[PDB]
Amino acid sequence: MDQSNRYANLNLKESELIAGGRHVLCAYIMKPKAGFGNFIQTAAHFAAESSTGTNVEVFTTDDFTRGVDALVYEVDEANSLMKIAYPIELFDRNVIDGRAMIASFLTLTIGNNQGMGDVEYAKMYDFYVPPAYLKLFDGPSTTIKDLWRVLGRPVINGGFIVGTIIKPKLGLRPQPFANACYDFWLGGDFIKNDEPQGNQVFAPFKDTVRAVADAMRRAQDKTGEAKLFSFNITADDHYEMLARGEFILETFADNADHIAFLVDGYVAGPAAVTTARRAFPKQYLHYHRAGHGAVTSPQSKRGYTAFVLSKMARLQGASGIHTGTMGFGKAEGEAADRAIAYMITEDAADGPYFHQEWLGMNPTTPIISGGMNALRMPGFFDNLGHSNLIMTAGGGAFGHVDGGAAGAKSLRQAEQCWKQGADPVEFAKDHREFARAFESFPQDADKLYPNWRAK
Amino acid sequence: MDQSNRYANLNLKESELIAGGRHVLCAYIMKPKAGFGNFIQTAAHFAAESSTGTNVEVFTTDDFTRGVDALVYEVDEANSLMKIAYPIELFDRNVIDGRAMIASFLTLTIGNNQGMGDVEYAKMYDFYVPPAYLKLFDGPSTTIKDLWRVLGRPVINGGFIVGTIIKPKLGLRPQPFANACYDFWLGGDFIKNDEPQGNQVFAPFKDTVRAVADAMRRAQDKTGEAKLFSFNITADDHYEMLARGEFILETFADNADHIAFLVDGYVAGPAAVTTARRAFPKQYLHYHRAGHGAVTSPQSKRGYTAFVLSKMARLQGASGIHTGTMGFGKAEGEAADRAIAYMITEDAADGPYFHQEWLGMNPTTPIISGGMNALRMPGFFDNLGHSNLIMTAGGGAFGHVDGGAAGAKSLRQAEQCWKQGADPVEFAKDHREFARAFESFPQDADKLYPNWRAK
Amino acid sequence: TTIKDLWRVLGRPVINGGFIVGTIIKPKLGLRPQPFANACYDFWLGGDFIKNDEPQGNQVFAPFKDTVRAVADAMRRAQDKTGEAKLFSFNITADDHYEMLARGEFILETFADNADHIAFLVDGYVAGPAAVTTARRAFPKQYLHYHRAGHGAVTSPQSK
Ligand SMILES: O=C(O)[C@@](O)(COP(=O)(O)O)[C@H](O)[C@H](O)COP(=O)(O)O
Ligand SMILES: O=C(O)[C@@](O)(COP(=O)(O)O)[C@H](O)[C@H](O)COP(=O)(O)O
Ligand SMILES: [Mg+2]
Ligand SMILES: [Mg+2]
Ligand SMILES: [Mg+2]
Repeated sequence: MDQSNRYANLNLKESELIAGGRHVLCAYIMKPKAGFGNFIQTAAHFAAESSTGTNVEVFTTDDFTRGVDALVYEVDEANSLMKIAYPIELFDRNVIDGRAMIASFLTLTIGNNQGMGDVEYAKMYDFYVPPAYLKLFDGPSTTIKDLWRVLGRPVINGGFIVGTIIKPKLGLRPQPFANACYDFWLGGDFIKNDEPQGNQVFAPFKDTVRAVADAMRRAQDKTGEAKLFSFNITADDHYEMLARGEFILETFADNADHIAFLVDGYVAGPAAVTTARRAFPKQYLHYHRAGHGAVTSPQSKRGYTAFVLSKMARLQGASGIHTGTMGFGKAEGEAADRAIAYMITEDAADGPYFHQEWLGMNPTTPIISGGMNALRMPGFFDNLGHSNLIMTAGGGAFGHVDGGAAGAKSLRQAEQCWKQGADPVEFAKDHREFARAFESFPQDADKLYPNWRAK
Repeated sequence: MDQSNRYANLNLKESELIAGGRHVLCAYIMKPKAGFGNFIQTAAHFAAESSTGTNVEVFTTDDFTRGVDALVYEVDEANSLMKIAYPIELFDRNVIDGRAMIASFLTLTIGNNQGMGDVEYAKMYDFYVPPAYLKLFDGPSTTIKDLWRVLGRPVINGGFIVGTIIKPKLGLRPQPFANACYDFWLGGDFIKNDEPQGNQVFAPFKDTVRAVADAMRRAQDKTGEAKLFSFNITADDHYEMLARGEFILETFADNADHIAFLVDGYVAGPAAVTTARRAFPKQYLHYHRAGHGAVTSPQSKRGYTAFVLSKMARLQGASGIHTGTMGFGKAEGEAADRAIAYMITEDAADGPYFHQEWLGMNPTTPIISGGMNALRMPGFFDNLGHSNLIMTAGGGAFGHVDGGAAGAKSLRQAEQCWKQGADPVEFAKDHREFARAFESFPQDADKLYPNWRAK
Repeated sequence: TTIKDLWRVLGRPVINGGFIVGTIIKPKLGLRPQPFANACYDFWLGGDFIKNDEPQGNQVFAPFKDTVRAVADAMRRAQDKTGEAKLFSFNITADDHYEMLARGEFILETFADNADHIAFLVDGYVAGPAAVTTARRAFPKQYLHYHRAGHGAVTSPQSK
């Protein structure tokens, strides 16, 4: 069935659709499967399955329904581009508070359209949210300002937060775990749970939370500096997430504002993210995206990009989200991913297809992680342009030859080097912990700074 | 770094790992990216990033950690096959009730390993859950038996539940919506909300719920038969899901056991599914999988298959899940997908790589939906072998030329034809609503039953 | 929840899993927390299931939380010693619905990875159907053990 006359209107102007403020706009890279309809026919069926229709005519359709159809307004077949306009009335709203839900956005814009038999593939690269819909999202309640304030840093451009992940990923019992925390905190600021750490039989949650709280008090007494921890509170059960969060805040007591809550938002879903955002709005919500690579990888021609994932996370209310190392670490990622960081931190920014005004919605911190170490950091910051962020180096800190404290100091020193505009090899001559990161990761040192041993 | 000596043990026997009952097993189709390590080296790093390690050595590792490492125990590079054994102690458990969480299973087995820079792709095709871990999952609390009991059908092999989806997908205001419900219920059993229908500004939730309750009462009075509705209660906010569910049960009153709750489990996540399973265990939980195609499509070489998604949904507690049309409808799917239906309904079944014993865990109904209609149903049932399920046909019912009631009756008659072993064209001579489905979908009739017009 | 869920925990077939060997901790009242837990451990070296005697709860000489913790320790030690799963049925009966919840929630959290080895005992005849329903609806994944103390006042054939 050809539904192009109903679901396609290529005479609509994007600038008028934006100015109108009545439509969500999505841009997709799509390819029709061979043997079905042409590009516009396939894009029109895609619009129908993403708004008001199905694959056949139904006699219950009225003119009111036709008015809320999603419309294909722009195509570019040689570049596989399809842009659709979604009337904002289509999106579901809470009965309890009239607010928006990202689950409805996902259901319509990247839901059943991902299982179409006549489409080879379709992936969302950008979306535009107008003011009338944007303002109905939670947005972040806590930001990096609240971490800077706890550290005694300026709340405007407070700078780089030196972090790590406790490694091994799993296996440390409660006291060995808190001993590694204490060691890192002698030189660093922030520690996060590795994403799966929680209530394993060999490291029960309550025993680890108590041991970590004791290690925070001892490290603050020893250094005279505030320390931060991001606990994993992810669970299927909403009530388990509440039980974990409430226990941590009570246990940390006068250090309760030093606590961030980590949620595995991609695998547990938006429902888990919203549970922590709404139950604990005064605690920094750390969005961990484990599993995202199944769709965001450039190897995938389906689902949505990491740029789209990150933009949605700001609307959901993440205080920070992992944006990757932009090609400087161990994971998939490119230098151009710096545009993701600007979209989640600025009040106005450009996406690959759509500019976005955030109307004062709070920023989401880019959390940098994945095979980072002291040696790889100057190149990373040169590409991004600032260090007003959190960087967590698990292997980079606990793989440092002189220990966790020296590991932490090598990361502190690497950002000082970049901030001072110094040559890393020349800088290392007067900074031992940074110099010893060359001997800890010699394969990286040989690649990045060829004659480092002679100097 | 080569981690194959630690994370690979190809001398482990799969039959001994199963007999031991101490490991979750996962089977993946993986391809290393060119220029990094070979197959076993890449599989070992993949196991490290999915359990206890990272991409470099860390000095916090102890022998206790090494004992809980995930291990590559079987490879077949010619078929791109990788099998990993996960010690069950790795998986997170609830502090409140000691039960398992699928978010932890997902985080470890298909989490960060999907963003590996040295892997071209990796997709999970099957998993094995031993008794010690299986018994910690919720499993389904309500089944098709409970629906059959409300319908006055036998609770053992009660038969085919004639279903539809209200179409248009969005656009009907509350009374037109309830009028389409009433019309369908004059000849059918079950109606579900189309996945995005909820609380749109043009069809407020409470007005729609009240209008549908009135239509249920009127259809039951007119026909003398029980009628069922599956309402979408999906939301980001846990408290919105509760508010929707509580309002529906109170409104339906003496018809409250005729209500199923629909959750968009793939986009809202396991957290939303668990909210409905634990808050409303006496209401049939309908798992809608909109968006799954981004990873489950055979065009994707990442994430996991629809077989894996369905198997996880039974552990999560879905009373039913959409299993697709197995190549007989409009979506991607194949005849071999009948094995998904057997895995979720039987007490013992074979997956593509692992045999699974369910230890009396309740079955999950296969919900059949996606471009189905009366004409396509006999072929669908011939491939599956039974009709003890719910089939929903939106376009197939509301696209019937004589209306929703005739649409419903054509679906009822199509399964009666299959059950009687009759020839569909000969059967249509004595069954008008079924015969009129040929005239409603003539392109389908021409392909499936060539000289139908002459007879 | 049914006997299937107890058979599954014991490693028995879920269909016709057979006899569950049980006892009641005696004295009916009087054992302090550690003597109570010592009798649990001793029985579990040869048996499967233990239930609270119907009035045992939070007596001043055997506070509930101390007894629950001592029994959880005895369950862990008996399971380690025998290599077999052990079951306990705790009395959570109370006039106050919120007391029943407080008892049940504390037990599941304390037993942790052994939380599916727990049954909840309710004195359904004296506390009434309201107490039975509190346990059934609040803890549907825990075996609900209905104790009928007092029933004999009407059920006895001596009663007409
Ligand atoms: O488990 C890990 O691998 C990490 O803790 C990094 O540890 P290492 O520092 O030792 O590499 C992070 O979870 C990943 O960076 C997540 O990837 P991403 O940030 O892209 O979402
Ligand atoms: O919106 C739709 O497209 C449907 O209502 C089918 O309606 P029609 O009968 O008119 O086609 C279902 O949601 C899809 O089948 C879900 O996909 P799946 O079952 O594969 O999960
Ligand atoms: Mg991690
Ligand atoms: Mg639908
Ligand atoms: Mg007694």
